[PDB]
Amino acid sequence: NDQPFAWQVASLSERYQEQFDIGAAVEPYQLEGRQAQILKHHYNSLVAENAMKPESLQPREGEWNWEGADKIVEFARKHNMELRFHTLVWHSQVPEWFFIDEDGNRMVDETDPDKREANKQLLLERMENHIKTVVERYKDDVTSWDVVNEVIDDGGGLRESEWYQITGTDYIKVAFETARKYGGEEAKLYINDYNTEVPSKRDDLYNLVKDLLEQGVPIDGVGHQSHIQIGWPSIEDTRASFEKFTSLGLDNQVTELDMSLYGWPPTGAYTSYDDIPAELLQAQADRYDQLFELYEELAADISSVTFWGIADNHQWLDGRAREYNNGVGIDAPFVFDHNYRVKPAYWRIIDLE
Ligand SMILES: [Ca+2]
Repeated sequence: NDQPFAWQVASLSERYQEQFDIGAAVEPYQLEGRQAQILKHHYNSLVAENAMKPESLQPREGEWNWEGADKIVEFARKHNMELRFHTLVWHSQVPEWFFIDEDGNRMVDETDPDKREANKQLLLERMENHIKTVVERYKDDVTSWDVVNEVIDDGGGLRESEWYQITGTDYIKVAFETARKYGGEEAKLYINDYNTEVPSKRDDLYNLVKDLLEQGVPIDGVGHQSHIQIGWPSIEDTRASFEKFTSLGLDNQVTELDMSLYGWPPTGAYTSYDDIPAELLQAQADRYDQLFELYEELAADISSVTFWGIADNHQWLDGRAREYNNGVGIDAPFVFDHNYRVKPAYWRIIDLE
């Protein structure tokens, strides 16, 4: 017999009901058919893969695009699901209008110090109003806010995005302050990043959050994107990362979990699914077994575990595979395959501890 479909097997969220919520990143067109069936049965938390990015919501000043985001919000509400917000501030694909001064010129080019100070206040003003408008619309349904995303540099220190070039660290402080102001004391505010398991980047995130917390900035938790691989990162470095942020009184959430079949870069990717050798899917299952064993071990310190997709037929790792294999290649990062059939990894995370 073939592996059963995802809608034919025991629920993931139910299995982790006493541990932490189980979430999925979705697009609005996934809220129908088999994917909607899978979400209802297996997940109790949602995040928008793309519909609530800054570029999606306010592509130009005062021009709001709520409809895709509102769908996702309604779906969460009417199925009693938690809802993460991705994301309030992010260097990736930020609408260019944010960093254009009053005359139409680029703030990053400005050389006069007094004018650079004016541009900083203008940008912080635009950021505050973006946050205030979105938080005021969605605070009733959002249960975790990714306030800023990917502000640490892989090379060490802070990422020198336009946000940092123009405002220093002030965009981060003002972002959390504004989300707290309009979200209320009950809003849960997160800083999200990837490779939080790499000790040097972990330590830079820790020292940023520690300094900001000492200055009264309201940060409730750390989001660990957890874009991981079969062989990397180690269970030990993941454990050490969660422990370090818990020691500051912060919550931990796994926010964008997916496990590539390949290393970094994903060279040698398979071209079709049926070419993936069984041994490799089983290596993925063994890795997921260990990872979710660690999550349950640390469950008191993790509120939510979200996968960056539902099933292997829609995910961003395919594009990365093609990038490094001359425009051909697929990946298979989830516990439900491209046909929605359970994978070995599903069986290794549904079973009892
Ligand atoms: Ca297991």
